Amino acid sequence: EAPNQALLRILKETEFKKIKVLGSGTVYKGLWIPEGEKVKIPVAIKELREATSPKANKEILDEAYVMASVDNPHVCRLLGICLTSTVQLITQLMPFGCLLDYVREHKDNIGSQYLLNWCVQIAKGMNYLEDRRLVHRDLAARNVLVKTPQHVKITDFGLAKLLEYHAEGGKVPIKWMALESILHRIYTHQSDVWSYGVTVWELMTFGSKPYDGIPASEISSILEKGERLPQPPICTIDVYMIMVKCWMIDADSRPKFRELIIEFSKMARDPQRYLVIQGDERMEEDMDDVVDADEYLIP
Ligand SMILES: */C=C\C(=O)Nc1ccccn1
Repeated sequence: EAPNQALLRILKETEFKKIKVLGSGTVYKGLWIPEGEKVKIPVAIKELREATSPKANKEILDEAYVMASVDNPHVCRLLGICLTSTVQLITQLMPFGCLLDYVREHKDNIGSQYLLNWCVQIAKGMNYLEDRRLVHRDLAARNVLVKTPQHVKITDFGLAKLLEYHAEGGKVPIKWMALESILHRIYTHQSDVWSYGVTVWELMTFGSKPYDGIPASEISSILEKGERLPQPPICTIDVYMIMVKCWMIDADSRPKFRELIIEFSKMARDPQRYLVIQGDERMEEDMDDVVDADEYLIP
């Protein structure tokens, strides 16, 4: 194995203004102003529910380890941590929130070019995690964030593992998981391919809930019997046949992210041929030195 020469950047609490809450685990939107640099970087800041929980701190630093270890345009990178009473994670602000909330809010304005372009960008992000021997284990629309409508990134490395992997319980999302994941707590790049299939299905159904109202104890059995999620209305058989390939029992019979990139990107060249949508053709404070995390490099 190669050595992980990732830099973990420690930040002074004075270097960022929390600006607003985004969630409650609690998450703030903020500005980061690196020491005498004359730039302001919109950031997301996360800290613990209870400061002095040793179990909680092990968790967030594991998240930090992984996020420090990734540099790809379709993956969230750690900017730094702050070692206050409550440890603060600092990442790139994704202003438009999670892609699940986004498809739901904007279903009447989302066209095929966007949907297929997302499918590609997620396939690229996941393919990069695979290059880096990394297994996400919690890929879902809820865990893909929207920097712009044209640009999404994979997030929430809370469950992510460097290198099969054999786990041991914990509240885990059954409806996104490969069969071999539910049965034998096995996880691979190919089990992430399954979750990718469910993620694409989330998008193509404009955020609808998989196996809606079916309790998760049943799921194992249903999939054994041969059942899968339905063809979404907008989906040509071309797009749906791709999703179905992600839900094969033989993990190695499933497609590879590098292939999914290729297949979705061919379809993105002629989007109205692959996704049929009603009327598809139709579809900040006083801060001067602001710069997106993506243009802010340090050696
Ligand atoms: C891409 C880093 C990231 O996860 N940012 C983030 C998280 C939550 C809300 C907004 N932005």
